[PDB]
Amino acid sequence: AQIVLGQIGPFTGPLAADAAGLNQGIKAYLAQANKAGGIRGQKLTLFEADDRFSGEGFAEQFPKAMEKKPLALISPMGSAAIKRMLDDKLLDTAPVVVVNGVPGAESLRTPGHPKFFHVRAGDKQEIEEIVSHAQMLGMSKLATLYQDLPTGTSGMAVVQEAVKTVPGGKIELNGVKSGPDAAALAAAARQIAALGAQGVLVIGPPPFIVAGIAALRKADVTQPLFVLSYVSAAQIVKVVGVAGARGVGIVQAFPDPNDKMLPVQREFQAAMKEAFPQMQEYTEFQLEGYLSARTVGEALKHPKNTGLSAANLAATLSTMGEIDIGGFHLDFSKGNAGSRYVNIGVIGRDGQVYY
Repeated sequence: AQIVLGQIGPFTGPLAADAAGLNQGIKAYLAQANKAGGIRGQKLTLFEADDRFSGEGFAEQFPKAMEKKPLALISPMGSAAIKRMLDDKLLDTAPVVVVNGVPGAESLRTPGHPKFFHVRAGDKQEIEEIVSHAQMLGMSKLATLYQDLPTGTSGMAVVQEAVKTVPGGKIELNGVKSGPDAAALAAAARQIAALGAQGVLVIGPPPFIVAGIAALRKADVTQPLFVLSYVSAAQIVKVVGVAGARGVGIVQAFPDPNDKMLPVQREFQAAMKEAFPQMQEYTEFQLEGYLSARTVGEALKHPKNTGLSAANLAATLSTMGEIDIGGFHLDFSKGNAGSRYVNIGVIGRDGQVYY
């Protein structure tokens, strides 16, 4: 017998590279887990299904995935997909747990679903942290560039609430909505350039963040730009160079995938060398996939756990209390959001992220 896990992800379309990154991290953990004898006498296996970055694609793949009797679906990715999962109430009678979701939009997390567990900190806490940070940089005027998508609008509403309740005092906030196309972004960037803002938040799916940064730099917005946990510094440098990337702050939901400070960083890196030896550098999505899968592994191996069903897994996640995964802590005792870790990195003049 085997322990089946599933990943439904946007493997084709504009998030293909990031979905591949999550998948790499998940496989890296599973291989490490299997080398260590799997769990309770059983090997871990992963099946994959492509939702094509659409709600329709997710709706189509979900029952096909459920036919394989997975214990867990690991880190679905895509606003439309997760929204469809919640709107269609797919989880209400499905014997499965969903571990992690990207993005951590407040609208997907609240109310969320009792079978839907979150490993990354939410967009709301990341945005509150960004607004606090902006104040410590002496900023009194902030602009936000956001994609015209439900989760983007959710982000924008969160920014508005964060700014009106930051304890340092009044910040003037302007929010500029944009379509995802190059022409729309150039126009949005020109508007932002005219505002005299001291910093700019960019909110949206990963390709929108990269495109938005490039558009802002091209519009001569040289001010600090801030982004949430959805892009790597490498992706930013690829497009705008070290010149354009320096000064971008990235809010991280996990320890840096390329630093070696914590046991979990070293274990992740060891798992990646084994599974993908050609890889010279890692991303946050690889680490997210690794930690999402490892959360399932640690719950199933936990002394409290008594079996290998979805019900066992859910029972254990909610009752095991705080666990320490090599320095990264998770606790689902108080609710389904397991992490409050948020750490802002800034891309330095040398192209490296500093914390």
